[PDB]
Amino acid sequence: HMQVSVETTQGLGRRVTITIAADSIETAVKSELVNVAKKVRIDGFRKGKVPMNIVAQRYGASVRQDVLGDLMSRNFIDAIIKEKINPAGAPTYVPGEYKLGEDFTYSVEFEVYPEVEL
RNA sequence: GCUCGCCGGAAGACCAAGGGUUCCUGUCCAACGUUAAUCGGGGCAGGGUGAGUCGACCCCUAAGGCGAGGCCGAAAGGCG
Repeated sequence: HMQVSVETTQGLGRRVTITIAADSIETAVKSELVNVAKKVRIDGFRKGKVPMNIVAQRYGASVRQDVLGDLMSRNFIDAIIKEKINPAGAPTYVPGEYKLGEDFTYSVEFEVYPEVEL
């Protein structure tokens, strides 16, 4: 579910907002670390036999902010080729209002493609 | 993995002495291994030795060691 909300500041400029669902983002926090919990070389443990308590209490949630950048542009496969609003390549990437286990709201800024004299 | 061979009062399993991480897991192959090595009792990194009742310490003494005073000896020191 996308729920695109688009407002225009003035003319050529444009702001696009992405609202990913509340329970859909942080349900794969487990699904993004079980492919790296079996790869981390913590001192006192074997190769990939680290219990869930130690890895989660150190950076088990501190790597989701790097996946939050991947989920910042994950919805653009359902926003650029399915909703057809064309930005100017790579716009700004500004994080916005995020709550505790809840919805994600932010906005970008660019200019639209001007017309051509064909 | 399947055959073949060898020891079986030992070439098996433990303990004391002595050694002091050689134990286990991941990784590396320059040097070390009488050859090559991906392997090792090798290099590097992390783990691993849980005791009222097993041993030490402890109580008691043998050979013997030391020995308050003491006797003896130029000094050191000897015997007790």
